[PDB]
Amino acid sequence: AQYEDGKQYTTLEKPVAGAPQVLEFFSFFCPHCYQFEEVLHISDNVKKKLPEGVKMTKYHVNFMGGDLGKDLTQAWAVAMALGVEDKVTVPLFEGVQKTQTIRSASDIRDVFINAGIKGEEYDAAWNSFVVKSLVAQQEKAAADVQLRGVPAMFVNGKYQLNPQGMDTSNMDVFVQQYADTVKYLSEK
Repeated sequence: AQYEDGKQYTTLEKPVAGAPQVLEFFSFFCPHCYQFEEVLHISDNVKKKLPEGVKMTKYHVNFMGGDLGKDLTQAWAVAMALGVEDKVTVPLFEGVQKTQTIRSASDIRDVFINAGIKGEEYDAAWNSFVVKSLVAQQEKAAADVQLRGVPAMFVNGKYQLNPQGMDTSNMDVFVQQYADTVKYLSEK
């Protein structure tokens, strides 16, 4: 068959009830995540082929970069609470992986200041209980699927994308197959 369990996707033996419909995990320390977002633009091309009625969720993970890793997961919660994901994602990736100017929670904050978010607003978000629960959501979701690596994408708590089983000669063609797989899986 064209789409096969064990080749373009794997089925979770231990399904997760009530999961987001499309769920993406990444880390700003994650080199392949840097590719997915900055070069391949995976999240975007997936969104563009998702049907009627399907929202996309993206969460940060703790298990890379130690202390900064956790800080970055709290910062991503802030980004989610303020709705500024599209404004900080690129400078956060580049500050961590390209220029290496992000070395502390303070440097993370700087990226949000430069992106135009008020410090007063960032600090209140950072310290608020709504962010803490948003931090907890991110962790619970990663835990539910026993997540040990990123990037990763899950569809309806059922299926995990398996990009290893896709041609990578042309980037554009990998991206669309990936996107097409997500759409297929979604219509399942």
